[PDB]
Amino acid sequence: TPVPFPEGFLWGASTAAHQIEGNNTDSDWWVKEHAAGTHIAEPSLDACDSYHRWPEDMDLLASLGFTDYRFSVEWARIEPVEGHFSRAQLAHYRRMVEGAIERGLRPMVTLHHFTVPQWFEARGGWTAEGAVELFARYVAACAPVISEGVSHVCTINEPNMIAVMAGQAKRGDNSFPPAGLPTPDDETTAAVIAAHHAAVKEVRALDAGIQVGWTIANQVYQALPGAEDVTAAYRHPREDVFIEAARGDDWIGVQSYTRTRIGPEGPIPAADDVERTLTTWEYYPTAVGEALRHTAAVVGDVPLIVTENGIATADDSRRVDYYAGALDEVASALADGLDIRGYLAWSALDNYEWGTYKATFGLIAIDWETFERTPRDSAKWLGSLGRTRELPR
Amino acid sequence: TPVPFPEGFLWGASTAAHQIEGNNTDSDWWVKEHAAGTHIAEPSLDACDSYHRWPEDMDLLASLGFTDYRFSVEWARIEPVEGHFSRAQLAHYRRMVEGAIERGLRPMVTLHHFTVPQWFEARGGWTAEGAVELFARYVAACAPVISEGVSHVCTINEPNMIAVMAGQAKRGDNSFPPAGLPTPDDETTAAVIAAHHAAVKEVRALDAGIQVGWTIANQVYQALPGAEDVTAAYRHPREDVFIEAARGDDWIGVQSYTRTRIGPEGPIPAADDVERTLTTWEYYPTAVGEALRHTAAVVGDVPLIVTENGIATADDSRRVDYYAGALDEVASALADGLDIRGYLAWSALDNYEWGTYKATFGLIAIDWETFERTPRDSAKWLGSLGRTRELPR
Amino acid sequence: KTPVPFPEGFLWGASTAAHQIEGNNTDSDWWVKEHAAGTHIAEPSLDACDSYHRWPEDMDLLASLGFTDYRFSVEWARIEPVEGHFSRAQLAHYRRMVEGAIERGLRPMVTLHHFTVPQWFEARGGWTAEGAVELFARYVAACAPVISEGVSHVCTINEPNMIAVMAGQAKRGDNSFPPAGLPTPDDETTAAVIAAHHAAVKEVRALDAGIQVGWTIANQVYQALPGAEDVTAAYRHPREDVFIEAARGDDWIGVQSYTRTRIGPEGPIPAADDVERTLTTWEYYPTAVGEALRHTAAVVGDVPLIVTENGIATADDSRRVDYYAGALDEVASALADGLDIRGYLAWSALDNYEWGTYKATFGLIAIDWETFERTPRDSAKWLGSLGRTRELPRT
Amino acid sequence: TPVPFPEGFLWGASTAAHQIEGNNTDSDWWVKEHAAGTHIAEPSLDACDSYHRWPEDMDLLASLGFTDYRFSVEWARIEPVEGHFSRAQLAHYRRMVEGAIERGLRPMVTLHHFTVPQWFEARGGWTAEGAVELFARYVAACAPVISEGVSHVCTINEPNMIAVMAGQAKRGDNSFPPAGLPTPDDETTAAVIAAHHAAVKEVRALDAGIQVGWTIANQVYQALPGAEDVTAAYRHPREDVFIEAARGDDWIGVQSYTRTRIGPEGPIPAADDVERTLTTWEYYPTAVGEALRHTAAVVGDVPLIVTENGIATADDSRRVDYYAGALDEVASALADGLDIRGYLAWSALDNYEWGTYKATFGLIAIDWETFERTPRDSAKWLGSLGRTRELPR
Repeated sequence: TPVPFPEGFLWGASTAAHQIEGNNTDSDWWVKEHAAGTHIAEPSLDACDSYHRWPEDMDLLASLGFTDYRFSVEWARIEPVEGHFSRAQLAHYRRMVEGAIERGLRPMVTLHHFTVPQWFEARGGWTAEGAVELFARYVAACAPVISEGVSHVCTINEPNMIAVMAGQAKRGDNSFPPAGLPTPDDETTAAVIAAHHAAVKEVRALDAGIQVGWTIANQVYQALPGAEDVTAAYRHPREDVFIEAARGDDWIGVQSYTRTRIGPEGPIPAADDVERTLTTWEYYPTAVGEALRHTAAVVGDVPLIVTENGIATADDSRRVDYYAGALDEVASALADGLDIRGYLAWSALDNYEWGTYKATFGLIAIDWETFERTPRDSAKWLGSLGRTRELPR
Repeated sequence: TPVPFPEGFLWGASTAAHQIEGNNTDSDWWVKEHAAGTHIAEPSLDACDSYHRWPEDMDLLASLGFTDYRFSVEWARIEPVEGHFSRAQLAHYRRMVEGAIERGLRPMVTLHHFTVPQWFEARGGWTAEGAVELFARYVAACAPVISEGVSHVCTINEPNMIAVMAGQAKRGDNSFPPAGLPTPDDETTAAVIAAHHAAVKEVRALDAGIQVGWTIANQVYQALPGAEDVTAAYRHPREDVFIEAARGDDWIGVQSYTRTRIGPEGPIPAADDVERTLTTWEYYPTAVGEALRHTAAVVGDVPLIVTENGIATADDSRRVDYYAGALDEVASALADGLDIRGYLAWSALDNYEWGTYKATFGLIAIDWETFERTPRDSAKWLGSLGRTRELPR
Repeated sequence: KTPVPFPEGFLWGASTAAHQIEGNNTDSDWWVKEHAAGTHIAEPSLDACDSYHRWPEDMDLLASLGFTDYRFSVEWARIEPVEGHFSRAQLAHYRRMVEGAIERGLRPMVTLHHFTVPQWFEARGGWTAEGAVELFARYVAACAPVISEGVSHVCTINEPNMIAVMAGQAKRGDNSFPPAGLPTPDDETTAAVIAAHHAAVKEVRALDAGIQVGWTIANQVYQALPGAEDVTAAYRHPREDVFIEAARGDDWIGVQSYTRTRIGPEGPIPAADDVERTLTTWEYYPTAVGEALRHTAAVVGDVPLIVTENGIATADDSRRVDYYAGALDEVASALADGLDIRGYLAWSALDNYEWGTYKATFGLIAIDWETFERTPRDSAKWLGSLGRTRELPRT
Repeated sequence: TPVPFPEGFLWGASTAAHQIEGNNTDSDWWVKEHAAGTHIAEPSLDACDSYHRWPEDMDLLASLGFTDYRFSVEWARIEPVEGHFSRAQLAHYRRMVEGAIERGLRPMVTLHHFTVPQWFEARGGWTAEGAVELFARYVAACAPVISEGVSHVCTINEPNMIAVMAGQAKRGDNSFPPAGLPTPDDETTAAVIAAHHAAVKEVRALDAGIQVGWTIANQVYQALPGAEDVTAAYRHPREDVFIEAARGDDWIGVQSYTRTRIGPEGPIPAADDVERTLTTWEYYPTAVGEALRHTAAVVGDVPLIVTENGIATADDSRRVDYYAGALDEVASALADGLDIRGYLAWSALDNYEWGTYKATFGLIAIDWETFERTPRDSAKWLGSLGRTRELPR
């Protein structure tokens, strides 16, 4: 019962600058990774050295059959000191865009994927006076990167996760609960939404036909029989508000991995009678189905794109299983008339999982010493669908 | 008239790692003890070798009839070099906890007892940038030793004494005034309070029903006529600020030994003819009464536990006398309605009295050559009360 | 069981607030709200009791009845009617109140702020606006000529918990109110008023006049049903205890109690439909102030307690007498149990503007709104006589 | 009576930029003057418009007979945004120096007189990281102003008063004590001392033979019989520590107005009957005598200069009486053999007395609407002593 690709359907994989590039030394995370008494288990250092080796990254994706590549461009590099924009680094990321096209890949550009200039953190971050303007200026500075060749732009990746973390930080909490998300910070929530809209305007004003939106950390919260009031009140600040703020955008990004069931007390963890991943989440291939359908409901008309979807595992056979279940759900969604314009697996490479390298999400394996890529069986199969243009069940 | 133990009343004795374990060679005190021009009379060296012979200590306490044992776990061993946590040492302290439970002792764990890793000192200590974050990280790292079987946790022992000592260090005074305490350092005070809160957050984050607070060096300052105001002023930075900061904790530790009279001109030395202990302090069995009662007034409803209380003497009969007066005051407070939930004698063993072995506080005598334990009559009496569950008068 | 004598120097009197009695407080936020397009405020304040002119009569009557103390407030809206333009005229007016209280044998307790703010202070964004704390501290400093001499007790901010609770409603734009309990307090306003209070305490103590400073709490007497005490304490903490906690280094603290509210697992439980009520819709509960005093003492430590407000809205002064009889029994009980209580002040001396209505009559002294005639009720004459007796009766 | 001037003795008057220039709109004080809830009674606004009218100031000082003029150079103007030095404002202050020289006045230049750039305040002020370097760079930037024609430079005016006020600002105390000064902030103390030493280095590095030092707010603290120790303890953090730091300097400035008696309970207000000035201080002409002598004792052989000395009155008659007492003390100090190299009256002009224009200190009266100068009788007498060169008694 298999579903063809819609015309021009995005098909590829996704990375983030800090997680693959290496030597991202003017970021907030580079400081946090080496700061006194950091809980960050291991520092980022060289990651995959995609700063040098993105040509190979792209060659490999194109070779495999993928037609699209979602990558981030780093503010910390472009504005390493407040108000001193690097034309060098702008040209660097411009060549990434050109190089994608040159290699038969459509480049989707994320402008912000968590990390910030250290000076931006030191000011007071998203919450400080002027933060929206500073981000708006960064986005305008990226004009030469994105003015020609890019069809889709993400402004801010997972603003809901920024807000949740902004909550932890303001409370001095260092641990994230068994199930569910820390109570988001309302002031951060407002800030990123304003920054987002500011950015959308700056992108649209280039008059380049760019489709601009942002991406959601979809949690797939599930109400137990009589906990809908709780499930709803728990979900809105942590996801829906961010979907609501996107109702005017050209597209919206769906990012899905697992689920979390809510009962009368609140979110409930999985039991030991449920298989886990290397991130300790529940193995749940069909998460992207509910993430999509729920996103459509809130967002309305706006086209949907799965910008992240995958699994942390050492067993690639099990990864293939996850994607078969996920692509089955994407197929079912399209059939039921959801307007979904692409699919991008997380991740193209094994990468820095924000503190550890043991959680391997990659379609492509990385030797951390040599920086040699090695495509897994998963990558060859998903790649081939780029040519087959048909989702299995 | 004798007072029954409340249900679940703690009854046992107390030790600190540096004072009993021996070969704590990565602590700041080990370095101090052997540094050029050290004023420390005796080094700790092997102490009681409780690093090896904690099963012996515990077999004795249980056998005597005590149901509780407060001991400390040593940061200097757990993190002997910055950022390098020893799983071996974490397992060592876990087995201590498992060992107490096996032998029918409820373990109360101190996470910090004066000593620090030498690297933490060399860095600049408690007032250095990152100190709080370093401590909270240490505390988080102790998760596997305390997350099961431990009902009480002390974050920081006698922070007031750390702040007082930090004042001496800062001024470069190796002396000590004839009565009272040196002026506390304000910056250290802030630091250890911040560290405590941070640590309490981490221990509660384990979600293991752990009752956490810290312990106070109660000075029992007594205002003579004319000095009601001077005592309040003298006392506040030396004692009360630390009690105030505990007002949101699950319990608070009362630690009492002697008293200091205060006149209009400040603290008065104990009179020439008073009976003294081997620490040169005044003999005063009823100290703990005023300590409990003062702590209750300031802390409010937070449950009180006597975590240290005893006497340095070679005359065990006088120790029996000291404890007779102490337990009378404890019984008296319980009868007056104070919420006291434990009594822990200092010390289970004769131990390194921070520069000398001559000041013998032990319920159990230690041959420094052979490491033989010998329970004193005091221990036979006190321990039996764990069975009778009655405080005499 | 046995009557309890007043501690020496025990405050015995009644309380008012400037906006509720003075009339023509036309530069306050409340004057504007009372006359604003689409206002939900039932009736405006207008002339109220005209105590702006007739405070000499108010004070004469209180001294005549036997009371020894009078708590009134001093109005920021008048003192600073335009930002940074301090009225020496209005400072003199309020100084004449203080002096005049002493000349009539009353000890004046002064409230510096009682809910109402200058309109411009609302206009610039209120308590959570940048500079709000600095504005308040400057106003307190400007009141020095009022409280320099003759004043032993000063209240900085009346019921800061209520300001904080009401801030939540304005934020969320609810003109409504729950059947029981209070709206979730605004955290931002909470921190602002706490900061404002400490800065205010500093300014008053800086006068070096030996003034006893503090503030007053809207005590709610939240009683946990035998079910869940954890829900109660969690509910109570931001609505009450945090403000008491913040007063632990003050010279005194005011207890302001009227009724009780029961709490179950779900939340605050409204009083049953067959239980006795007052004109504010509250449950009749004479003994609230007993629990209010006790919970405050437990939290605030050794800070002295003053009941700065205690009363009932009713048209039946006989029932007012029964309320106070129950209340005075509890104050008596608390003193015998050894709580450090240094005063008792009833709400209110006069019938007054109950923040939107003149119907809810709390007064010991009745007011004719047209003539401004004062008529002491029997409650006033009874309570007043204890000022000479110096002794609390029992039930 | 009359005593001759030493050779090359400074004889003039003193001003500070914020106090006379007007429109000093990038200073901390300008923001403070108009901030919400500012306790500053009236704002500075135009002051004496000495920004435009310093030629007239200097013309009058000259024609009156004075031979020296101490004025300040303003950091807020010279670096109105961090890192952006105004050549225009540097050229402005160069012309003041050259203006003094044309008119036969020897300029003493004060590099800092309380006011800072607003950005320096927003940054965290004197205790913030990098404060010393920021100040040192400013002093270096002042080189073209002072590298020629200037014999005496003052780095920082009254650093004790800076430390004292930082004490207030740290605590949130808006009210001065009835007598004495509030507890100085020890971090500010250390920062200003360090910034001073850096500045001295920068100024001597010009190798233009500049005599460089700083000025002290002399309190003339006086021991009541038996309170000579409480006085000592009170005085050291408030004054002496700053004199102790100037022992390597080329000169030190004595700034004296009144005295404060200290008894066993600390400083006490002057009596209710004793004469006062318009600043509320006790009328005390001889203050400068004790300030000189105390300063000489603590500082050593460093030459002294009276950089400020005056009275706030509406009665110039009384100003004359004040200076007769003061100059008598100065001559008594000389004949006792103190190394005194100058006398500079405060102030040349009526000026902004840090929150009020009522407190008239000037030798020359100022109309605040027309900016008319009018030399008072005090000005004519004092000025004439620059010609005769006899210190009266």
